[PDB]
Amino acid sequence: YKLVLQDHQAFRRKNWRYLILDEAQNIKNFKSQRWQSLLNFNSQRRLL
DNA sequence: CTGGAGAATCCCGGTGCCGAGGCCGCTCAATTGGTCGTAGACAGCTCTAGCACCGCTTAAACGCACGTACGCGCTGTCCCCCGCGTTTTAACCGCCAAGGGGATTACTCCCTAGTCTCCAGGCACGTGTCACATATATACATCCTGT
Repeated sequence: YKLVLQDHQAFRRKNWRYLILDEAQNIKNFKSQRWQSLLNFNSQRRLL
């Protein structure tokens, strides 16, 4: 997260098949800049 | 002066993010219509500067000549910033309480301030002198001359 948060420009425009997030508690709230950064990530399937 | 690498740009096509534009709906602020004292414009009148000289005086600008001193280039070499790689660190998070701190809106109200008088005293103007600058008698005062 300390990385994808600010490099989302390169990852957002990608055709991910499975999106996996370990320790999803970092996305506990939608006011933390990660929930937003990771929300619109183009992916087919999502796993928390 | 080329190669020969080697990074750096930099085309160029791609793709969502989000500001730019547009549309809707009221509010308010510019228009309309009309009345009403000024602003200032314009037509004189005055007389103050502004301009235009002219002469005499001489400071000053000026050209020249003539060094010296400062300017520029050169040189040497020697410090202190540049380039770049590593360790450090501060700047971003995210967290976890529970509520206010303060611009913003609004309504009475009421002191303060405009407006508009009439005055009269205090400050622009005319005039009286006094401090500094100016130009001239003067009582000796230094060469010149009869003697």
